Parts: sequence; structure tokens; C-alpha cells
Amino acid sequence: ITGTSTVGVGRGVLGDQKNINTTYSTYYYLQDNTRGNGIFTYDAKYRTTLPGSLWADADNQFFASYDAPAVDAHYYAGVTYDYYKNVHNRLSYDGNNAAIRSSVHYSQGYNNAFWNGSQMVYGDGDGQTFIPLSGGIDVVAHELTHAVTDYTAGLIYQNESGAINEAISDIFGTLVEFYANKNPDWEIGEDVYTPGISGDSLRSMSDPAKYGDPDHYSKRYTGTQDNGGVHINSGIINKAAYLISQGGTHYGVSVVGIGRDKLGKIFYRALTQYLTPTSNFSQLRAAAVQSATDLYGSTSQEVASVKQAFDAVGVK
Ligand SMILES: NCCc1cccnc1
Ligand SMILES: [Ca+2]
Ligand SMILES: [Ca+2]
Ligand SMILES: [Ca+2]
Ligand SMILES: [Ca+2]
Ligand SMILES: [Zn+2]
Repeated sequence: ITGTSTVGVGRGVLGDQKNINTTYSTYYYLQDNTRGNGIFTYDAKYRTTLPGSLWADADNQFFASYDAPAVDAHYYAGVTYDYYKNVHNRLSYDGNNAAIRSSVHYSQGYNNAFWNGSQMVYGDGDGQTFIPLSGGIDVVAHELTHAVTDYTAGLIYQNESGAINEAISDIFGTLVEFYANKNPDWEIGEDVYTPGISGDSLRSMSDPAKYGDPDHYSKRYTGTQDNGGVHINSGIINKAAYLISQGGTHYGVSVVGIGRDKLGKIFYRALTQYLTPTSNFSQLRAAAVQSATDLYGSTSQEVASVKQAFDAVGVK
């Protein structure tokens, strides 16, 4: 909407206070005009119609329990925008400052969040499996990264290309979590998953098998569930990315780590220059090798480490 840019204050899902960019016109709206063509957050009001209503607040203070998922969806979309702009010189998900839209309070007890091709959508969780999913910065950034993928490589959401799609979202979700530097880790969703259980998460990149996901191509899922295992076989690529960044020995193969920043540069370049809608795991390895060659040189440690990491997970 048309109005003037303002700064509100609120509390997120985890009870932390933060400032949020709003717009004043009669009401204060969750519309951040400081980033691209705007970040807009909507109330789905427990329904499944989307987007719902642009979030309106009478006083620019967002401390009600009902406000918390909206505060975090809005704020973490801003952090994710900042990561892509400041780290990769990418302006929003399309590279042209497309407006970023999110809806919260989607459905009732909905234990998921997603990018729907047009916008991000967050359930509130059922209070046992999840609390409202926008409380996880890695979740928010995972979702917005699907939009980046859609506009770049276009990886089809099935089988190996879909597992790459998922892993790219986990990788950049994690790199955004490190960028914000609040309790960063290599696990996915820990801040919103199972409030009654400490120390768990949906997935681990450092040890995918902790939650039943494969960490070697020989253990890949070959069935039809989950669009051919897109959230399962992602563990093979997540493990490779973890090894590239942090190093380690895995099934007897040693990888010299090169750090998170170079991991991000290599995978961002692979995603935006080399991957295609039908890329498989072997093609991802080649894309990563070529990206590291472009950035660091063919004889570099970085190229050598990409090769050892894919070797370690059984991808040639
Ligand atoms: N992401 C968990 C995949 C899975 C499910 C059930 C048993 N083993 C593995
Ligand atoms: Ca208020
Ligand atoms: Ca964390
Ligand atoms: Ca995490
Ligand atoms: Ca938990
Ligand atoms: Zn995903």
C-alpha cells in the first residue's frame, strides 16, 4: 500500500524483541519498503486461502502472541534478502528486487512451511511437532531459497534434481543462519521443532543419518515416497556441502575444509550458472568443480576439496 515508512517493535516466536520495518497509512502494515520492491507479510487467519490480508496493526507494537509468527516471517525475510544482496550481489529472489510476500497462520495446526511458486507460507504447527515455523531463520531462508532456485537452475522437484533443490535450500538456509549469527548450526529447524525435546531437529547436514537420511550415494532412497525422496536424498548433498566447508573424514575419505564463505560462493555460482532443471548428482559435482575452478583456479585447494567431498559421499 501507499504510505510512509515506519519502524515498529515486536516479539518473535521465541520471545525475542526486534524492530521491524512497517508502513503507516491509517494502520501500521507489515510492509518493509527498505528492501527492493518491498517485503509484505499477510495474515491467513487459519484458512488456506492465500495470501490473506496484508498484516495491519493499530499501534506499531507487535507483542501479542498472535503477532509473533508475523514478526519473524517479516524480519527473517529481511535477513535473507540482506544475505543474498550483501554476500552474492543478488537483489531478491529474481535478481530484480521482486516483492517478497509471506503468509502466516496458514490453516490449523499445520506442521509445515513452503514456497508455493509465488510466496512463502507458514503454518503455526500443532504445538507438539512444531511451533510456528517462521520462528526458524533456517526455515525461512530455506523457503526463500526455493524461489531463487525457481528463477535460476529451475531444478525439477523430483528424484535427484529435487534432492539437489532441497539441499540447496538447506545449504543457504544454514548459511543465512550463520550470517545472522544467533545460535548457528548445521541442523535444520531446531528452533521450531518439538518444543518438548531438546537437541533435535528435522535434518542434520553434518550427520544426516542422525535422523535416518542417507550420507552416501549407496544408501540413497529409490522409492516413490516424498517425490522420490527429495527430503531424504538431500542428505547426500548436504553431507558433501558440510564436508566442503568444515572438512572431515567420511567412509575413509578425507576432506580438507575451506570454510562456509567459499562453500556459499561455490554453490551460488553452481546454482546460477551451471545447474539445469534436470541436473543429477553427478552433474552437480561437475557444476561445483567448475564453479570452484572459476573462482579459485584449477590447481586450488578449493577444487581439490570439492572433489574429495563428492568422493566421500559416493558421487562421481
Ligand atoms: N527423513 C527420515 C526418512 C526415514 C523415515 C523413516 C525411516 N527411516 C528414514
Ligand atoms: Ca499492536
Ligand atoms: Ca540454530
Ligand atoms: Ca539450524
Ligand atoms: Ca525440539
Ligand atoms: Zn524445501
